[PDB]
Formats: sequence, C-alpha cells, structure tokens
Amino acid sequence: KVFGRCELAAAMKRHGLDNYRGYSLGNWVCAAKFESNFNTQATNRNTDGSTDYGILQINSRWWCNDGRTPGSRNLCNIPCSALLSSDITASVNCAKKIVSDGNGMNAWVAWRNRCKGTDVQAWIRGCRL
Ligand SMILES: CNC(=O)/C=C(\C)OP(=O)(O)OC
Repeated sequence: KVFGRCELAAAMKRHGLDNYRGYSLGNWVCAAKFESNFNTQATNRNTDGSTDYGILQINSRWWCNDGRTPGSRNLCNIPCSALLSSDITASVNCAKKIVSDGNGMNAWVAWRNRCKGTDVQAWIRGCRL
C-alpha cells in the first residue's frame, strides 16, 4: 500500500505514534516519506547484506528476521515480511522499540539528514486528525 500523507498521519495517530518518546506526528510522517515514500512494500538491501523493510525501513541486522542476514538479531520478534503489510501495526510496534533504544529518531538516518530540525509540522498541515 502507498499511503496518502494525511492517511498515514491518521494511521500513525491511531496506533499511538503521535508524540511517542516526544516525537510529534510530523516527525514520523517526514521519516516515512524519505524512508519509503509512504509505500508499505518498500525494501532496500544494505551493502552489509541486511535489508530494510517497509514504511519506516526497519532493518534486519537488529530488528526483524529475514533468514538471510548472518549474525543479525530479531529484537522485534517478527519476520521482516510482517513489516510490509498494508496494516502498519507491526511496523509501528517495532518502531516504538527502535525509538526507545537510546538515540531517538537518529536511528533513522534519513530522518536525521532530511527531517531533523525542519518544519516537520508541514507534514501534517491540513490533515484532520
Ligand atoms: C532505505 N533504508 C533505510 O534508510 C534504513 C534506515 C536507515 O534504517 P532504520 O530505518 O534506520 O532501520 C532500523
């Protein structure tokens, strides 16, 4: 699924991500924008052989099991495929563990480089939430 901007905002709000660990909904939307362009089925191989999965590009080196990432962990206790669902529940739950790990949303490199410090509120401008 390719979410609309406000559609995704509403889904993230519905699943308790707005102001989770103090990150406003804008931040989650901006991150998903530059991670997946809103597309739940987004996958990208990393040069180290891990893969990033879904709207928030959760990585198999630590978070989810894909069975092909030697040495990795699965700290969200999910197959990475479950991060590709139309329903964002699994991604949202794992993103909550990721963002609580200590470095906040800086774990998402695209958030650091493209969202951090910006007028992230634009991402939810005009949305009925
Ligand atoms: C295209 N994939 C990515 O940008 C992966 C990002 C850095 O990983 P998170 O989303 O940082 O992974 C837990």
